[PDB]
Formats: sequence, C-alpha cells, structure tokens
Amino acid sequence: YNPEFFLYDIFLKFCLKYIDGEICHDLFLLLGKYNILPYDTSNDSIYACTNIKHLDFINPFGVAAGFDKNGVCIDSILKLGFSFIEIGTITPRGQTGNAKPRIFRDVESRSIINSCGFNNMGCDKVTENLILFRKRQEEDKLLSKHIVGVSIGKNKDTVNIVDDLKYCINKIGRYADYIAINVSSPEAGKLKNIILSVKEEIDNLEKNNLWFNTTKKKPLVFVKLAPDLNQEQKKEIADVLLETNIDGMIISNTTTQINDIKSFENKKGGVSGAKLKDISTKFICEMYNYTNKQIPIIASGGIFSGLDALEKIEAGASVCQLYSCLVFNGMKSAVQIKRELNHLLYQRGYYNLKEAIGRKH
Ligand SMILES: Cc1cc2nc3c(=O)[nH]c(=O)nc-3n(C[C@H](O)[C@H](O)[C@H](O)COP(=O)(O)O)c2cc1C
Ligand SMILES: CCOC(=O)C1=C(Nc2ccc3ccccc3c2)OCC1=O
Ligand SMILES: O=C(O)c1cc(=O)[nH]c(=O)[nH]1
Repeated sequence: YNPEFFLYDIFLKFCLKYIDGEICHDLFLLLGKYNILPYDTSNDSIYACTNIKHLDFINPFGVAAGFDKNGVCIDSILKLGFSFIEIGTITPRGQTGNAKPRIFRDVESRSIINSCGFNNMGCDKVTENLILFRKRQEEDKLLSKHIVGVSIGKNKDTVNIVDDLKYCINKIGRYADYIAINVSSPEAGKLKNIILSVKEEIDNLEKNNLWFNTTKKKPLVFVKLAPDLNQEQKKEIADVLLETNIDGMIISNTTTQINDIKSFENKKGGVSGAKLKDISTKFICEMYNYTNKQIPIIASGGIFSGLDALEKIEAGASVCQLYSCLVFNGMKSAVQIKRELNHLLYQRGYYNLKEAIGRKH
C-alpha cells in the first residue's frame, strides 16, 4: 500500500492506452535492471507457504516464462513480491524472433496475442545474466529463498530437439531451481524420450563434477503443455508423465482456439489472459484426474484475482505463475492478489494453502 506502486500504476495504465506492448514492457524491463521499481518486503503469511516435491516457495505467486526471457532484471521483479520467476524460454542459439510488432494487448477482454517466435539472446548470454544474479542473491537479503526456474526449448530449424535442450541444461542447469521444457509454441513416445533425455543430462551434471542455485540441489524437470489438445492426446501424455515419473507439469501455455476477440481477428499467434483462464482451469482438472493426483502442477492461464488463483489450486495447482495480470493490473499485482488470497483461504476455512490443493474431488 505504497505511493510508489500506485504512481507507476498510473504511468503504466497510460502506456496500456498509447505505447506498443513490447515498448512499455522493454521500458519497464529497463528500470528494474537499474533497480528503480518498488519493493514488497512485508513478510508473507506462512499459511500461504507452498512447494512442489522439495521446492519451497515462500508464497505461491511467480512471474511466468517469457516475461524476462533473457533474465536482465530478475532482481526487481521478485522484489515486487513474487516467490519465484521463470526465465526463458531460451534456445541453445539465440533468435531475434518474428518481425515486429508481435505482442498485442486487449484492454477490455484483458487478453494478449503474440507471435514472438521465442526471441532470446541465446542459452550462452542468458546463463551469464543468471549467474551474476545467483551472486547478487547471496549478498542481497530480499532474494534469499526466491526460486528461479528456466524455460528451455529448441532452435527454429533444429538439428535434433533433444540436443537443443541438452546444450541448454549443460550450460545453465547448475543455476536453475527447476528446468522447464516447453513443447507449446504458437507424439507421446517422442515426448517420453525428450523428458528422459532431459533427466539424463541433469543426472550427468551430478556425476561429471556444484548447484549454485537456491535449493543447492539438482533442478526439478517440469514440462509446459498447451491447452489445444484432445482428451485422447492428453491421457496419452499423462501416462508418459507417470512413466517418466516427472517432477511436475506447468499447465498451461497460450491457446490458439479463441476468435471472439475483435482487435485480434487480423492477428496470428497464441492468446494469454482472461479468455484463456477458464480453458486452463479445465486443463488442470483433466490432467489432475488422469495422473491420479500424482504429478505436481504450476498454474498459468488468466490469473488476476485471489479468486482466479484459488480456482487453480482447488483444481490442483500447488503454485501460480502470473503474466497477463502484470500487463493489465500492474506492479501491485503480487501485493494485491496475495492479500486477496489470504482473505479467501480464510473465508473458505483453509488452515493452509497446501490443504486446498485439488479440493475439486
Ligand atoms: C509476449 C509473451 C511471451 C511469452 N513467452 C513465453 C516463453 O518464452 N516461454 C514460455 O514458456 N511461455 C511464454 N509465454 C506464456 C506465459 O508464460 C504464460 O503461460 C501465458 O501468458 C499465460 O499466462 P496468463 O494467461 O496468466 O497471462 C509468453 C506469453 C506472452 C504474452
Ligand atoms: C509485454 C507484456 O505487456 C506489456 O507490454 C506491459 C507491461 N509488462 C510489464 C513488464 C515488466 C514489468 C515489470 C515490473 C512491473 C510491471 C511490469 C509490466 O506493463 C505495462 C504493459 O503494457
Ligand atoms: O515466444 C513466443 O512466441 C512464445 C513462447 C511461448 O512459450 N508462449 C507464447 O505464447 N509465445
């Protein structure tokens, strides 16, 4: 409840009526590298503690993948009140991505469509940007216990999918609290291979040497699915996940099956925000049922209010990543939504958050 937030959250709602997305985004990215973005320091409520396997998130709210792709402000994004951030996605060979502009935001429908094309400075340049932080992380107080994952994918023209990840782990795997595979860009057996492929490198890091991360342990393997699949395709996947014994999924990414949005009729790419919430709260409640409550799930897909966030948990999401929230509601988005959830896990008579995971039977 600062003047600082509120002041920025005028500047920004201005941006969201007059400036391009990317431009606003790349501007506000810049400040936070020069550390002029307001902090959220006030201690969280332990009752909204949460974890996946052995991965402890001081609060449930992170910044989703593709927000800080190049990991250039990790600092001042986590010091807005997010437990964790997800950086990348990052390809072994860094890309300028599709031609601009490629990020378009709806202000009424609070929705975003992008054809970015995985623009990143490349696994090499990024790893160095993360390391420089893991250093900063020991010195600075306000980054103790804050989890950084890394999203990884394949180059556009890839020699082999697996070997593009393989380079990526090898480079960065030491400094991530989790690795995020994504197969969700705008069969099951080829997936199984990848997963196994990915665990193997992470199992090779441990043998050929260490963990300069926040856990100081080997990074968990999460896959980031997309909501545009059939039951058949889905259940065929779920089995792989249990077969791969996988550390967790990140339901979901950007849908492409939304054409009710006027401003976006002339655009191509995947949509994130309000119109993708519902779709993604049903995509947790299916991939929960099939894996039979055995795989931990990180929600992403139209989370804005503490209610929006609770709907994901009670579906089965042990954690919440925000992206569109920040675009629309702003820098208070952590402080506001966190306040909102505590006042809602109460209302509902949840003793703690972890009690409320998957309480849709
Ligand atoms: C402009 C833009 C870039 C994105 N880049 C990535 C990315 O590199 N890797 C990734 O895994 N997800 C990426 N996403 C997807 C988000 O991480 C998130 O899953 C999606 O936006 C849903 O969040 P929301 O509906 O809560 O905004 C991107 C989304 C947008 C709008
Ligand atoms: C590309 C995502 O959407 C934007 O461009 C956009 C945007 N994104 C960001 C990016 C980084 C941020 C860092 C800190 C606080 C808010 C932020 C908000 O804030 C206003 C706006 O228009
Ligand atoms: O960079 C992109 O095009 C991109 C990557 C991703 O994972 N999700 C998305 O919506 N866009």
